[PDB]
Amino acid sequence: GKKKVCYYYDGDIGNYYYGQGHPMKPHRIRMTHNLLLNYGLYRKMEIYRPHKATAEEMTKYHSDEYIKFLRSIRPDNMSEYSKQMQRFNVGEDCPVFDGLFEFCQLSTGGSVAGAVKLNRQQTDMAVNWAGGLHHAKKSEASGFCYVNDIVLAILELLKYHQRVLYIDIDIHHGDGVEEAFYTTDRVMTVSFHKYGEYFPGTGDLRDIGAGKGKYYAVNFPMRDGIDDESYGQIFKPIISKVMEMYQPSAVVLQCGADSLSGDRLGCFNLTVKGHAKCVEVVKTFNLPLLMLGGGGYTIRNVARCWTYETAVALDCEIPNELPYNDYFEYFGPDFKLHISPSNMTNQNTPEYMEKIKQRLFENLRMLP
Ligand SMILES: CCN1CCC2(CC1)C[C@@H]2C(=O)N[C@@H](CCCCCC(O)(O)CC)c1ncc(-c2cc3ccccc3nc2OC)[nH]1
Ligand SMILES: [Ca+2]
Ligand SMILES: [Ca+2]
Ligand SMILES: [Zn+2]
Repeated sequence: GKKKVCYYYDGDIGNYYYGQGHPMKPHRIRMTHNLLLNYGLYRKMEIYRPHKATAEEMTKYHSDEYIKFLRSIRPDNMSEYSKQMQRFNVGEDCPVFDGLFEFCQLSTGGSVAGAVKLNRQQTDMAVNWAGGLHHAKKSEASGFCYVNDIVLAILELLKYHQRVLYIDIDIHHGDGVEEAFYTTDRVMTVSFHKYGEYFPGTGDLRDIGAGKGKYYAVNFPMRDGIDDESYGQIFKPIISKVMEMYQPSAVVLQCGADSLSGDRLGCFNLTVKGHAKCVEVVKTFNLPLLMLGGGGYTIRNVARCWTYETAVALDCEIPNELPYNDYFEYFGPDFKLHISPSNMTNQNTPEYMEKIKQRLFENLRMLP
């Protein structure tokens, strides 16, 4: 039936700025919030302001030296940290910006707070659109990500859950999360992503885990132009098989919106309905679920996507006509919620999709 949804948001999140020209725009989190408020979706959710996660909470995964660096570095003292910036991959993709550490604290605080709420059985779903920063590593920033809020939230869920399933629908491979749990069977990581001449370069079909983690990492490599029809016919069968074999007791779903048609950095062709069908499929299993953000670089479409996915979490139907809102002009020329796919060629032939699905099913047969 209908579930209790807790949503985490800090009104300051939209003010963090990665710098002129940088595609990562935290303002998209504020556009999402404002749109979902104007649709009246606040009447049905418990809205919480995340605490600022401490350096200590972050060191449950990250190294002490890396977190000390993130808490110390600022644009005014950068010149004194040239050595550490190289060591921790702070540069063009992961710049130093005013309030960087506070941004990490809010992104992380929402994911960890959501995981605690799920552990206490005080909610069915917890949503943190400011989270999902899946590339961050133990001692290195990567791909616009500094602190891996996902890994920290999963470690929190592991306090009460024997098996946690992580699903990632961002266009980029979820490498930081896969690496963190690569040698354990207590987390199964499943990533659907563009593979081939594309960041971060990992996530081959043949990367299946190591040691006790062998068969607990699943990668579905895709080519440009995947559409709703194609994605939908592999997502539900793969997730249904993973559910059957792995029997997780909690799920974390990274909802990166850069897999939508028209994304500034992505090359896929999903609509908001096609992307949200993944949330519908996962929600159907009736397991404690943490829904997180991630990529998404055409910000009007990110706000549409995450607003519609919050309505899906709530089992609330919302009209296609957008309500007036603080960013109404960003949604022209149509002012509608749903988007149309482009005419781009889908390079993922139906035979390729079936063949990769079959190779993943062979690996899933290897689970106990
Ligand atoms: C130009 C910097 N250069 C660095 C070296 C490089 C090439 C790009 C090898 C690495 C790379 O390909 N990085 C990826 C990370 C992608 C991370 C996705 C994150 C998520 O999964 O969605 C989770 C949240 C990359 N692609 C696009 C950019 C990019 C960075 C910029 C920074 C400042 C200004 C403009 C910029 N414009 C950009 O695009 C137009 N970066
Ligand atoms: Ca992915
Ligand atoms: Ca694993
Ligand atoms: Zn991405």
